[PDB]
Amino acid sequence: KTVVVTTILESPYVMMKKNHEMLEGNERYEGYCVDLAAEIAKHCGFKYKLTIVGDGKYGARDADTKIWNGMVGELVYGKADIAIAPLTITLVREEVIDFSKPFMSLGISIMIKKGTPIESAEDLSKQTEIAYGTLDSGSTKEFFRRSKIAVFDKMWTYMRSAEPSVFVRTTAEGVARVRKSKGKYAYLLESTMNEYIEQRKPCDTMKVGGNLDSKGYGIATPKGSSLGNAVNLAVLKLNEQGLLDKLKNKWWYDKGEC
Amino acid sequence: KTVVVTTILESPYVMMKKNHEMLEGNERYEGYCVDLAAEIAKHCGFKYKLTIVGDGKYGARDADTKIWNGMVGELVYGKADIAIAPLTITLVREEVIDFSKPFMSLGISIMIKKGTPIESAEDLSKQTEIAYGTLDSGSTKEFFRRSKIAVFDKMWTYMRSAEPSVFVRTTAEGVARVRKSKGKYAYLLESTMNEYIEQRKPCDTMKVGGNLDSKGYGIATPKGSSLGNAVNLAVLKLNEQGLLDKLKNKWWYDKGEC
Ligand SMILES: Cc1onc(C(=O)O)c1C[C@H](N)C(=O)O
Ligand SMILES: Cc1onc(C(=O)O)c1C[C@H](N)C(=O)O
Ligand SMILES: [Zn+2]
Ligand SMILES: [Zn+2]
Ligand SMILES: [Zn+2]
Ligand SMILES: [Zn+2]
Repeated sequence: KTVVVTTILESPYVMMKKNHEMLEGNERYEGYCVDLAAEIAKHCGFKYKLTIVGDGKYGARDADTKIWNGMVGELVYGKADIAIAPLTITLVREEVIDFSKPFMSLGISIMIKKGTPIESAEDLSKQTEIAYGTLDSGSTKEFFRRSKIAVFDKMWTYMRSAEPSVFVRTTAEGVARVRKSKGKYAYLLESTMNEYIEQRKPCDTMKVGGNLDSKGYGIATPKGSSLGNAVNLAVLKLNEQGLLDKLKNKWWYDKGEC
Repeated sequence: KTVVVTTILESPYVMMKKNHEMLEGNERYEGYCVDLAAEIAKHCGFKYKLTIVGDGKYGARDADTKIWNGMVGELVYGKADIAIAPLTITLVREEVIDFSKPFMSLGISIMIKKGTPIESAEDLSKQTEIAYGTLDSGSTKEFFRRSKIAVFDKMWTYMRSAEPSVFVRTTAEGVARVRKSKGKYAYLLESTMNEYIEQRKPCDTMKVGGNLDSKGYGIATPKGSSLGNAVNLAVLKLNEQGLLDKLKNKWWYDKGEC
Protein backbone atom coordinates (compact mmCIF):
# COMPACT_ATOMS: atom_id res chain seq x y z
CA LYS A 1 0.00 0.00 0.00
CA THR A 2 3.07 2.22 0.34
CA VAL A 3 3.53 4.25 -2.85
CA VAL A 4 6.90 3.71 -4.55
CA VAL A 5 8.17 7.06 -5.78
CA THR A 6 10.90 7.07 -8.38
CA THR A 7 13.02 10.20 -8.45
CA ILE A 8 16.52 11.31 -9.37
CA LEU A 9 19.50 12.85 -7.62
CA GLU A 10 19.46 16.28 -9.22
CA SER A 11 20.10 19.39 -7.12
CA PRO A 12 18.14 21.15 -5.81
CA TYR A 13 15.21 18.82 -6.53
CA VAL A 14 16.56 15.81 -4.64
CA MET A 15 19.85 15.76 -2.73
CA MET A 16 21.29 13.65 0.05
CA LYS A 17 21.38 15.53 3.35
CA LYS A 18 24.83 16.18 4.79
CA ASN A 19 24.18 13.63 7.54
CA HIS A 20 22.35 11.17 5.28
CA GLU A 21 24.43 8.25 6.60
CA MET A 22 22.79 8.50 10.04
CA LEU A 23 19.31 8.79 8.54
CA GLU A 24 16.94 6.19 7.13
CA GLY A 25 14.32 6.06 4.39
CA ASN A 26 12.90 9.32 3.07
CA GLU A 27 14.73 11.26 5.78
CA ARG A 28 18.01 10.80 3.91
CA TYR A 29 16.92 13.28 1.25
CA GLU A 30 16.01 16.93 0.95
CA GLY A 31 15.11 19.34 -1.82
CA TYR A 32 12.30 20.85 -3.86
CA CYS A 33 10.88 17.49 -4.93
CA VAL A 34 11.30 15.99 -1.47
CA ASP A 35 9.15 18.82 -0.08
CA LEU A 36 6.73 18.46 -2.99
CA ALA A 37 6.41 14.70 -2.49
CA ALA A 38 5.52 15.29 1.17
CA GLU A 39 2.85 17.84 0.25
CA ILE A 40 1.35 15.66 -2.48
CA ALA A 41 1.27 12.61 -0.20
CA LYS A 42 -0.41 14.67 2.53
CA HIS A 43 -3.13 16.05 0.25
CA CYS A 44 -3.69 12.73 -1.54
CA GLY A 45 -3.55 10.78 1.71
CA PHE A 46 -0.92 8.12 1.05
CA LYS A 47 2.35 6.84 2.48
CA TYR A 48 5.40 6.63 0.24
CA LYS A 49 8.99 5.50 -0.22
CA LEU A 50 11.43 7.66 -2.17
CA THR A 51 13.69 5.61 -4.42
CA ILE A 52 16.47 6.85 -6.70
CA VAL A 53 16.05 5.69 -10.29
CA GLY A 54 18.37 2.76 -10.93
CA ASP A 55 20.05 3.99 -14.11
CA GLY A 56 20.12 7.65 -13.07
CA LYS A 57 18.26 8.78 -16.19
CA TYR A 58 15.11 10.77 -16.93
CA GLY A 59 13.86 8.63 -19.78
CA ALA A 60 14.18 7.86 -23.47
CA ARG A 61 13.32 4.89 -25.68
CA ASP A 62 16.12 2.77 -27.15
CA ALA A 63 15.70 3.04 -30.93
CA ASP A 64 16.58 -0.62 -31.49
CA THR A 65 14.84 -2.44 -28.63
CA LYS A 66 12.11 0.17 -28.11
CA ILE A 67 12.68 -0.26 -24.37
CA TRP A 68 12.28 2.80 -22.12
CA ASN A 69 14.97 3.69 -19.60
CA GLY A 70 15.12 6.12 -16.69
CA MET A 71 12.18 7.10 -14.52
CA VAL A 72 9.85 6.79 -17.49
CA GLY A 73 10.92 3.16 -17.84
CA GLU A 74 10.35 2.49 -14.14
CA LEU A 75 6.75 3.67 -14.54
CA VAL A 76 6.19 1.90 -17.86
CA TYR A 77 7.39 -1.48 -16.59
CA GLY A 78 5.75 -1.32 -13.17
CA LYS A 79 8.79 -0.71 -10.97
CA ALA A 80 7.43 2.53 -9.51
CA ASP A 81 3.97 3.97 -8.84
CA ILE A 82 4.78 7.62 -9.40
CA ALA A 83 7.64 9.86 -10.46
CA ILE A 84 8.15 13.09 -8.55
CA ALA A 85 11.11 14.79 -10.19
CA PRO A 86 12.00 17.55 -12.66
CA LEU A 87 10.54 15.37 -15.43
CA THR A 88 9.47 17.19 -18.59
CA ILE A 89 6.06 16.69 -20.14
CA THR A 90 6.61 15.62 -23.75
CA LEU A 91 4.57 14.03 -26.52
CA VAL A 92 6.61 10.83 -26.73
CA ARG A 93 6.36 10.35 -22.96
CA GLU A 94 2.67 11.32 -22.73
CA GLU A 95 1.99 8.44 -25.12
CA VAL A 96 3.19 5.89 -22.53
CA ILE A 97 2.70 7.51 -19.11
CA ASP A 98 0.40 10.12 -17.57
CA PHE A 99 1.42 13.59 -16.40
CA SER A 100 -0.19 16.04 -14.01
CA LYS A 101 -0.56 19.63 -15.14
CA PRO A 102 2.82 21.37 -14.75
CA PHE A 103 4.19 22.17 -11.31
CA MET A 104 7.00 24.22 -12.88
CA SER A 105 7.30 26.16 -16.15
CA LEU A 106 10.61 26.38 -17.99
CA GLY A 107 12.43 26.15 -21.29
CA ILE A 108 15.62 24.92 -22.92
CA SER A 109 18.43 27.39 -22.35
CA ILE A 110 22.13 27.91 -22.99
CA MET A 111 24.73 27.66 -20.23
CA ILE A 112 28.15 29.20 -20.81
CA LYS A 113 31.30 29.76 -18.81
CA LYS A 114 31.32 33.49 -18.04
CA GLY A 115 33.09 35.35 -20.82
CA THR A 116 32.17 32.98 -23.64
CA PRO A 117 31.34 34.90 -26.86
CA ILE A 118 27.87 33.39 -27.32
CA GLU A 119 24.50 35.11 -26.88
CA SER A 120 22.01 32.89 -28.72
CA ALA A 121 21.32 29.47 -30.22
CA GLU A 122 21.83 30.98 -33.66
CA ASP A 123 25.31 32.03 -32.52
CA LEU A 124 26.18 28.47 -31.50
CA SER A 125 24.86 27.11 -34.80
CA LYS A 126 26.99 29.46 -36.93
CA GLN A 127 30.35 28.53 -35.42
CA THR A 128 32.47 25.50 -34.51
CA GLU A 129 35.16 26.83 -32.15
CA ILE A 130 32.82 26.30 -29.21
CA ALA A 131 31.40 22.78 -28.91
CA TYR A 132 27.99 22.23 -27.35
CA GLY A 133 25.87 19.34 -26.20
CA THR A 134 23.11 18.19 -23.91
CA LEU A 135 22.02 15.49 -21.47
CA ASP A 136 21.65 11.95 -22.75
CA SER A 137 18.25 10.29 -22.26
CA GLY A 138 16.73 13.69 -21.53
CA SER A 139 13.96 15.73 -23.15
CA THR A 140 16.30 18.39 -24.51
CA LYS A 141 18.20 15.86 -26.59
CA GLU A 142 14.88 14.50 -27.89
CA PHE A 143 13.62 18.01 -28.64
CA PHE A 144 16.56 18.68 -30.95
CA ARG A 145 16.24 15.23 -32.52
CA ARG A 146 12.61 15.92 -33.51
CA SER A 147 12.61 19.67 -34.22
CA LYS A 148 12.02 20.77 -37.80
CA ILE A 149 13.09 24.33 -36.98
CA ALA A 150 16.00 25.38 -39.20
CA VAL A 151 18.36 26.51 -36.42
CA PHE A 152 17.64 23.57 -34.11
CA ASP A 153 17.74 21.08 -36.98
CA LYS A 154 21.23 22.35 -37.85
CA MET A 155 22.28 22.16 -34.20
CA TRP A 156 21.08 18.56 -33.94
CA THR A 157 22.92 17.60 -37.13
CA TYR A 158 26.11 18.91 -35.53
CA MET A 159 25.58 17.36 -32.09
CA ARG A 160 24.64 13.88 -33.29
CA SER A 161 27.82 13.60 -35.36
CA ALA A 162 30.23 15.48 -33.08
CA GLU A 163 33.35 13.54 -32.08
CA PRO A 164 34.25 13.31 -29.27
CA SER A 165 30.65 13.07 -28.06
CA VAL A 166 29.14 16.33 -26.84
CA PHE A 167 26.50 14.47 -24.81
CA VAL A 168 26.82 13.83 -21.08
CA ARG A 169 25.36 11.31 -18.63
CA THR A 170 24.29 13.74 -15.93
CA THR A 171 23.65 17.46 -15.58
CA ALA A 172 26.58 17.53 -13.15
CA GLU A 173 28.86 16.16 -15.86
CA GLY A 174 27.67 18.81 -18.29
CA VAL A 175 28.26 21.63 -15.81
CA ALA A 176 31.70 20.27 -14.98
CA ARG A 177 32.47 20.11 -18.70
CA VAL A 178 31.48 23.76 -19.12
CA ARG A 179 33.59 24.84 -16.14
CA LYS A 180 36.72 22.97 -17.26
CA SER A 181 36.43 23.80 -20.98
CA LYS A 182 37.72 27.35 -20.49
CA GLY A 183 34.80 28.55 -22.61
CA LYS A 184 35.17 25.96 -25.38
CA TYR A 185 32.01 24.06 -24.40
CA ALA A 186 28.45 25.37 -24.02
CA TYR A 187 25.70 23.28 -22.45
CA LEU A 188 22.04 23.08 -23.43
CA LEU A 189 19.83 22.43 -20.40
CA GLU A 190 16.55 23.59 -18.92
CA SER A 191 16.36 27.12 -17.53
CA THR A 192 15.47 25.84 -14.07
CA MET A 193 18.84 24.10 -13.73
CA ASN A 194 20.74 26.84 -15.54
CA GLU A 195 19.39 29.46 -13.13
CA TYR A 196 20.13 27.28 -10.12
CA ILE A 197 23.76 26.68 -11.08
CA GLU A 198 24.27 30.38 -11.83
CA GLN A 199 23.56 30.92 -8.13
CA ARG A 200 26.12 28.35 -6.98
CA LYS A 201 29.84 28.77 -6.29
CA PRO A 202 32.23 29.23 -7.96
CA CYS A 203 29.67 31.46 -9.73
CA ASP A 204 31.47 30.98 -13.05
CA THR A 205 28.55 30.06 -15.32
CA MET A 206 25.50 31.91 -16.57
CA LYS A 207 22.35 31.59 -18.64
CA VAL A 208 22.65 33.52 -21.88
CA GLY A 209 19.82 34.67 -24.11
CA GLY A 210 16.19 33.66 -23.75
CA ASN A 211 14.69 30.19 -23.59
CA LEU A 212 14.47 28.20 -26.83
CA ASP A 213 11.03 26.83 -25.99
CA SER A 214 8.33 26.70 -23.31
CA LYS A 215 7.41 23.52 -21.47
CA GLY A 216 6.74 22.20 -17.99
CA TYR A 217 7.48 19.51 -15.44
CA GLY A 218 4.72 17.22 -14.34
CA ILE A 219 4.22 14.47 -11.78
CA ALA A 220 4.08 11.21 -13.73
CA THR A 221 2.11 8.04 -13.11
CA PRO A 222 1.63 4.81 -15.09
CA LYS A 223 -1.00 5.30 -17.78
CA GLY A 224 -4.47 4.93 -16.29
CA SER A 225 -3.19 4.95 -12.70
CA SER A 226 -5.78 5.68 -10.02
CA LEU A 227 -3.39 8.13 -8.35
CA GLY A 228 -3.36 10.28 -11.47
CA ASN A 229 -6.54 12.26 -10.81
CA ALA A 230 -5.81 13.13 -7.18
CA VAL A 231 -2.19 14.05 -7.91
CA ASN A 232 -3.23 16.38 -10.73
CA LEU A 233 -5.73 18.23 -8.55
CA ALA A 234 -3.16 18.38 -5.74
CA VAL A 235 -0.62 20.04 -8.05
CA LEU A 236 -3.16 22.65 -9.14
CA LYS A 237 -4.09 23.41 -5.53
CA LEU A 238 -0.46 23.68 -4.43
CA ASN A 239 0.28 26.09 -7.25
CA GLU A 240 -2.75 28.27 -6.61
CA GLN A 241 -1.88 28.41 -2.91
CA GLY A 242 1.59 29.72 -3.71
CA LEU A 243 3.35 26.67 -2.27
CA LEU A 244 5.24 25.89 -5.48
CA ASP A 245 6.53 29.46 -5.69
CA LYS A 246 7.58 29.32 -2.04
CA LEU A 247 9.54 26.13 -2.74
CA LYS A 248 11.40 27.60 -5.71
CA ASN A 249 12.45 30.66 -3.71
CA LYS A 250 13.48 28.38 -0.85
CA TRP A 251 15.69 26.11 -2.96
CA TRP A 252 16.94 28.55 -5.60
CA TYR A 253 17.54 31.97 -4.08
CA ASP A 254 17.17 31.72 -0.31
CA LYS A 255 20.04 29.24 -0.44
CA GLY A 256 21.89 30.99 -3.27
CA GLU A 257 25.61 31.56 -2.74
CA CYS A 258 26.44 34.09 -5.47
CA LYS B 1 -20.07 14.93 -36.47
CA THR B 2 -19.03 18.58 -36.72
CA VAL B 3 -17.35 19.64 -33.48
CA VAL B 4 -18.88 22.72 -31.87
CA VAL B 5 -16.11 25.00 -30.65
CA THR B 6 -16.89 27.67 -28.10
CA THR B 7 -14.54 30.64 -28.00
CA ILE B 8 -14.58 34.32 -27.08
CA LEU B 9 -14.09 37.60 -28.93
CA GLU B 10 -10.86 38.62 -27.25
CA SER B 11 -8.15 40.21 -29.38
CA PRO B 12 -5.81 38.86 -30.66
CA TYR B 13 -7.16 35.37 -29.94
CA VAL B 14 -10.41 35.75 -31.86
CA MET B 15 -11.49 38.84 -33.76
CA MET B 16 -14.05 39.63 -36.44
CA LYS B 17 -12.44 40.09 -39.85
CA LYS B 18 -12.97 43.57 -41.29
CA ASN B 19 -15.17 42.09 -44.03
CA HIS B 20 -16.74 39.35 -41.89
CA GLU B 21 -20.23 40.30 -43.07
CA MET B 22 -19.39 39.01 -46.55
CA LEU B 23 -17.80 35.78 -45.30
CA GLU B 24 -19.27 32.49 -44.09
CA GLY B 25 -18.75 30.27 -41.06
CA ASN B 26 -15.25 30.00 -39.66
CA GLU B 27 -13.94 32.38 -42.32
CA ARG B 28 -15.57 35.29 -40.48
CA TYR B 29 -12.91 35.16 -37.77
CA GLU B 30 -9.17 35.59 -37.43
CA GLY B 31 -6.61 35.45 -34.65
CA TYR B 32 -4.31 33.24 -32.60
CA CYS B 33 -7.06 30.84 -31.51
CA VAL B 34 -8.60 30.76 -34.98
CA ASP B 35 -5.22 29.65 -36.34
CA LEU B 36 -4.81 27.19 -33.46
CA ALA B 37 -8.29 25.72 -33.93
CA ALA B 38 -7.57 24.99 -37.60
CA GLU B 39 -4.36 23.17 -36.65
CA ILE B 40 -5.87 21.19 -33.77
CA ALA B 41 -8.75 20.09 -36.01
CA LYS B 42 -6.40 19.11 -38.84
CA HIS B 43 -4.16 17.08 -36.54
CA CYS B 44 -7.09 15.41 -34.77
CA GLY B 45 -9.04 14.81 -37.96
CA PHE B 46 -12.32 16.57 -37.28
CA LYS B 47 -14.50 19.25 -38.84
CA TYR B 48 -15.59 22.10 -36.60
CA LYS B 49 -17.70 25.21 -36.25
CA LEU B 50 -16.48 28.23 -34.31
CA THR B 51 -19.14 29.80 -32.11
CA ILE B 52 -18.82 32.78 -29.79
CA VAL B 53 -19.82 32.15 -26.17
CA GLY B 54 -23.28 33.61 -25.63
CA ASP B 55 -22.62 35.56 -22.45
CA GLY B 56 -19.15 36.68 -23.51
CA LYS B 57 -17.55 35.31 -20.34
CA TYR B 58 -14.70 32.93 -19.53
CA GLY B 59 -16.31 31.03 -16.69
CA ALA B 60 -17.13 31.13 -13.00
CA ARG B 61 -19.64 29.35 -10.79
CA ASP B 62 -22.35 31.58 -9.32
CA ALA B 63 -22.19 31.50 -5.51
CA ASP B 64 -25.97 31.27 -5.08
CA THR B 65 -27.23 29.27 -8.07
CA LYS B 66 -24.10 27.12 -8.40
CA ILE B 67 -24.52 27.52 -12.17
CA TRP B 68 -21.43 27.86 -14.36
CA ASN B 69 -21.37 30.70 -16.87
CA GLY B 70 -19.11 31.51 -19.81
CA MET B 71 -17.27 28.99 -21.95
CA VAL B 72 -16.95 26.68 -18.96
CA GLY B 73 -20.74 26.63 -18.71
CA GLU B 74 -21.08 25.93 -22.42
CA LEU B 75 -19.00 22.78 -21.91
CA VAL B 76 -20.55 21.76 -18.60
CA TYR B 77 -24.11 21.96 -19.92
CA GLY B 78 -23.45 20.36 -23.30
CA LYS B 79 -23.70 23.43 -25.55
CA ALA B 80 -20.18 22.98 -26.93
CA ASP B 81 -17.82 20.07 -27.57
CA ILE B 82 -14.57 21.95 -27.01
CA ALA B 83 -13.30 25.37 -25.99
CA ILE B 84 -10.36 26.86 -27.88
CA ALA B 85 -9.62 30.18 -26.25
CA PRO B 86 -7.29 31.90 -23.75
CA LEU B 87 -8.95 29.83 -21.00
CA THR B 88 -6.92 29.36 -17.83
CA ILE B 89 -6.40 25.94 -16.28
CA THR B 90 -7.57 26.21 -12.66
CA LEU B 91 -8.49 23.77 -9.91
CA VAL B 92 -12.16 24.74 -9.70
CA ARG B 93 -12.50 24.40 -13.47
CA GLU B 94 -10.55 21.14 -13.70
CA GLU B 95 -13.09 19.66 -11.28
CA VAL B 96 -15.87 20.06 -13.88
CA ILE B 97 -14.14 20.05 -17.29
CA ASP B 98 -10.97 18.58 -18.79
CA PHE B 99 -7.97 20.58 -20.00
CA SER B 100 -5.13 19.73 -22.34
CA LYS B 101 -1.59 20.47 -21.20
CA PRO B 102 -0.86 24.21 -21.57
CA PHE B 103 -0.52 25.79 -25.00
CA MET B 104 0.52 29.10 -23.40
CA SER B 105 2.31 29.91 -20.14
CA LEU B 106 1.53 33.12 -18.28
CA GLY B 107 0.75 34.78 -14.97
CA ILE B 108 -1.34 37.50 -13.38
CA SER B 109 0.20 40.91 -13.98
CA ILE B 110 -0.36 44.62 -13.41
CA MET B 111 -1.29 47.01 -16.20
CA ILE B 112 -0.84 50.73 -15.60
CA LYS B 113 -1.16 53.84 -17.70
CA LYS B 114 2.40 54.97 -18.36
CA GLY B 115 3.61 57.26 -15.61
CA THR B 116 1.55 55.74 -12.80
CA PRO B 117 3.69 55.56 -9.61
CA ILE B 118 3.25 51.81 -9.09
CA GLU B 119 5.93 49.13 -9.45
CA SER B 120 4.38 46.09 -7.74
CA ALA B 121 1.33 44.45 -6.19
CA GLU B 122 2.68 45.41 -2.78
CA ASP B 123 2.55 49.05 -3.90
CA LEU B 124 -1.09 48.78 -4.96
CA SER B 125 -2.12 47.06 -1.72
CA LYS B 126 -0.69 49.75 0.56
CA GLN B 127 -2.19 52.79 -1.17
CA THR B 128 -5.73 53.92 -2.04
CA GLU B 129 -5.33 56.88 -4.41
CA ILE B 130 -5.06 54.52 -7.39
CA ALA B 131 -8.02 52.17 -7.76
CA TYR B 132 -7.54 48.70 -9.23
CA GLY B 133 -9.70 45.82 -10.37
CA THR B 134 -9.97 42.83 -12.65
CA LEU B 135 -12.25 40.93 -15.03
CA ASP B 136 -15.60 39.57 -13.85
CA SER B 137 -16.08 35.80 -14.25
CA GLY B 138 -12.37 35.42 -14.97
CA SER B 139 -9.69 33.31 -13.31
CA THR B 140 -7.82 36.31 -11.93
CA LYS B 141 -10.80 37.46 -9.87
CA GLU B 142 -11.22 33.90 -8.59
CA PHE B 143 -7.52 33.74 -7.72
CA PHE B 144 -7.69 36.83 -5.51
CA ARG B 145 -10.89 35.73 -3.80
CA ARG B 146 -9.36 32.39 -2.83
CA SER B 147 -5.83 33.59 -2.03
CA LYS B 148 -4.51 33.31 1.52
CA ILE B 149 -1.37 35.26 0.60
CA ALA B 150 -1.19 38.40 2.77
CA VAL B 151 -0.72 40.91 -0.06
CA PHE B 152 -3.32 39.34 -2.36
CA ASP B 153 -5.69 38.93 0.60
CA LYS B 154 -5.49 42.66 1.29
CA MET B 155 -6.02 43.43 -2.40
CA TRP B 156 -9.13 41.25 -2.56
CA THR B 157 -10.55 42.84 0.59
CA TYR B 158 -10.22 46.18 -1.16
CA MET B 159 -11.51 45.20 -4.60
CA ARG B 160 -14.47 43.27 -3.22
CA SER B 161 -15.71 46.34 -1.32
CA ALA B 162 -14.61 49.16 -3.64
CA GLU B 163 -17.36 51.53 -4.81
CA PRO B 164 -17.96 52.16 -7.63
CA SER B 165 -17.16 48.60 -8.69
CA VAL B 166 -13.58 48.09 -9.86
CA PHE B 167 -14.55 44.98 -11.82
CA VAL B 168 -15.19 45.04 -15.57
CA ARG B 169 -17.17 42.88 -18.00
CA THR B 170 -14.49 42.54 -20.68
CA THR B 171 -10.76 43.02 -21.03
CA ALA B 172 -11.39 45.88 -23.45
CA GLU B 173 -13.44 47.64 -20.76
CA GLY B 174 -10.59 47.27 -18.29
CA VAL B 175 -8.05 48.64 -20.74
CA ALA B 176 -10.30 51.57 -21.66
CA ARG B 177 -10.72 52.34 -17.95
CA VAL B 178 -6.96 52.39 -17.43
CA ARG B 179 -6.52 54.67 -20.44
CA LYS B 180 -9.17 57.20 -19.40
CA SER B 181 -8.25 57.20 -15.69
CA LYS B 182 -5.28 59.55 -16.03
CA GLY B 183 -3.37 56.99 -13.99
CA LYS B 184 -5.96 56.58 -11.23
CA TYR B 185 -6.91 53.03 -12.22
CA ALA B 186 -4.63 50.00 -12.55
CA TYR B 187 -5.80 46.70 -14.01
CA LEU B 188 -4.96 43.14 -13.00
CA LEU B 189 -4.92 40.79 -15.98
CA GLU B 190 -2.85 37.99 -17.43
CA SER B 191 0.61 38.80 -18.77
CA THR B 192 -0.32 37.57 -22.25
CA MET B 193 -2.99 40.24 -22.63
CA ASN B 194 -0.95 42.89 -20.83
CA GLU B 195 1.90 42.29 -23.29
CA TYR B 196 -0.47 42.41 -26.24
CA ILE B 197 -2.04 45.72 -25.24
CA GLU B 198 1.43 47.13 -24.63
CA GLN B 199 1.92 46.68 -28.39
CA ARG B 200 -1.26 48.51 -29.44
CA LYS B 201 -1.72 52.22 -30.10
CA PRO B 202 -1.81 54.67 -28.45
CA CYS B 203 0.96 52.76 -26.63
CA ASP B 204 0.01 54.39 -23.31
CA THR B 205 -0.08 51.29 -21.09
CA MET B 206 2.57 48.93 -19.80
CA LYS B 207 3.12 45.87 -17.65
CA VAL B 208 4.93 46.58 -14.39
CA GLY B 209 6.73 44.25 -12.03
CA GLY B 210 6.88 40.50 -12.33
CA ASN B 211 3.96 38.11 -12.62
CA LEU B 212 2.07 37.32 -9.41
CA ASP B 213 1.77 33.62 -10.27
CA SER B 214 2.44 30.97 -12.93
CA LYS B 215 -0.30 29.21 -14.86
CA GLY B 216 -1.34 28.23 -18.35
CA TYR B 217 -4.11 28.14 -20.94
CA GLY B 218 -5.49 24.82 -22.00
CA ILE B 219 -7.89 23.50 -24.62
CA ALA B 220 -10.98 22.39 -22.70
CA THR B 221 -13.44 19.57 -23.29
CA PRO B 222 -16.43 18.20 -21.35
CA LYS B 223 -15.33 15.91 -18.51
CA GLY B 224 -14.52 12.50 -19.95
CA SER B 225 -14.86 13.60 -23.59
CA SER B 226 -13.34 11.30 -26.21
CA LEU B 227 -11.73 14.28 -27.97
CA GLY B 228 -9.58 14.97 -24.92
CA ASN B 229 -6.76 12.52 -25.60
CA ALA B 230 -6.21 13.48 -29.23
CA VAL B 231 -6.41 17.20 -28.51
CA ASN B 232 -3.84 16.94 -25.72
CA LEU B 233 -1.37 15.06 -27.91
CA ALA B 234 -1.97 17.59 -30.69
CA VAL B 235 -1.15 20.47 -28.34
CA LEU B 236 2.10 18.81 -27.26
CA LYS B 237 3.09 18.08 -30.85
CA LEU B 238 2.30 21.62 -31.99
CA ASN B 239 4.24 23.12 -29.11
CA GLU B 240 7.26 20.90 -29.75
CA GLN B 241 7.31 21.93 -33.41
CA GLY B 242 7.32 25.62 -32.51
CA LEU B 243 3.88 26.39 -33.91
CA LEU B 244 2.67 28.04 -30.71
CA ASP B 245 5.73 30.29 -30.58
CA LYS B 246 5.16 31.24 -34.22
CA LEU B 247 1.55 32.15 -33.51
CA LYS B 248 2.41 34.37 -30.56
CA ASN B 249 5.04 36.23 -32.56
CA LYS B 250 2.59 36.58 -35.44
CA TRP B 251 -0.26 38.08 -33.42
CA TRP B 252 1.70 39.99 -30.77
CA TYR B 253 4.78 41.44 -32.41
CA ASP B 254 4.67 41.02 -36.19
CA LYS B 255 1.34 42.84 -36.03
CA GLY B 256 2.48 45.15 -33.23
CA GLU B 257 1.90 48.90 -33.55
CA CYS B 258 4.30 50.33 -30.96
C1 LIG C 1 16.27 18.37 -15.05
C2 LIG C 1 16.74 18.63 -16.42
O1 LIG C 1 17.46 19.77 -16.60
N1 LIG C 1 17.83 19.90 -17.92
C3 LIG C 1 17.34 18.82 -18.56
C4 LIG C 1 17.52 18.59 -20.04
O2 LIG C 1 17.01 17.52 -20.54
O3 LIG C 1 18.17 19.44 -20.72
C5 LIG C 1 16.62 17.97 -17.63
C6 LIG C 1 15.90 16.67 -17.88
C7 LIG C 1 14.47 16.84 -18.41
N2 LIG C 1 13.64 17.64 -17.45
C8 LIG C 1 13.81 15.46 -18.70
O4 LIG C 1 14.42 14.71 -19.50
O5 LIG C 1 12.73 15.28 -18.08
C1 LIG D 1 -7.78 36.21 -21.40
C2 LIG D 1 -7.64 36.74 -20.02
O1 LIG D 1 -6.75 37.74 -19.86
N1 LIG D 1 -6.72 38.14 -18.54
C3 LIG D 1 -7.61 37.36 -17.89
C4 LIG D 1 -7.87 37.47 -16.40
O2 LIG D 1 -8.73 36.66 -15.88
O3 LIG D 1 -7.23 38.34 -15.75
C5 LIG D 1 -8.23 36.43 -18.81
C6 LIG D 1 -9.27 35.37 -18.55
C7 LIG D 1 -8.70 34.05 -18.04
N2 LIG D 1 -7.72 33.48 -19.03
C8 LIG D 1 -9.83 33.02 -17.73
O4 LIG D 1 -10.71 33.39 -16.92
O5 LIG D 1 -9.70 31.93 -18.36
ZN1 LIG E 1 -0.29 21.67 1.80
ZN1 LIG F 1 -18.64 43.76 -37.45
ZN1 LIG G 1 -0.01 21.26 -38.47
ZN1 LIG H 1 -2.01 18.54 -43.89
